[PDB]
Amino acid sequence: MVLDGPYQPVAFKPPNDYWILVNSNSNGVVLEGTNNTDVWVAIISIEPNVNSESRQYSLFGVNKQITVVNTSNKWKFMEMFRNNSNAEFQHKRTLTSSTKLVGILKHGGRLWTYHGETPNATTDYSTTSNLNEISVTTYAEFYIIPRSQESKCTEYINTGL
Repeated sequence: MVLDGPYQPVAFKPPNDYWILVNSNSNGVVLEGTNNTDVWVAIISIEPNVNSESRQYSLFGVNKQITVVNTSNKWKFMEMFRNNSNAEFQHKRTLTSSTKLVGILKHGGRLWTYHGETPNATTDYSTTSNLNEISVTTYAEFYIIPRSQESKCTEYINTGL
């Protein structure tokens, strides 16, 4: 395998057609992304064996209380989303993972993430009218993988580095 990185946590405007593959370790905000017009996405990490409860998270500089549950032996990554700066976030998608790897991609007018349960997690999208202005802040080391090698990214998501 050949893998581009690791890059340190930073705020940046990812180029189109590169997966950002974040190697998360601790249980808070893994990454968040916004164009400040119609996309706000944040992926939050919950450790295994967590009964339903409220937890605090800083999303885009504002503190939010979010109810979480994870009675799995895997880690759970909740994809929180809103398309309007005045709305509250919604739990849009879930990725349940034993590898603790998370991805985000700008491509084809859409924003892509992984969801499902490893080893069978697959990509899904959010729409936007302003893809290019989406910048991403990662809170852990990450790699970049061209979209032409997405099958490898998917493999990493599902079975690890």
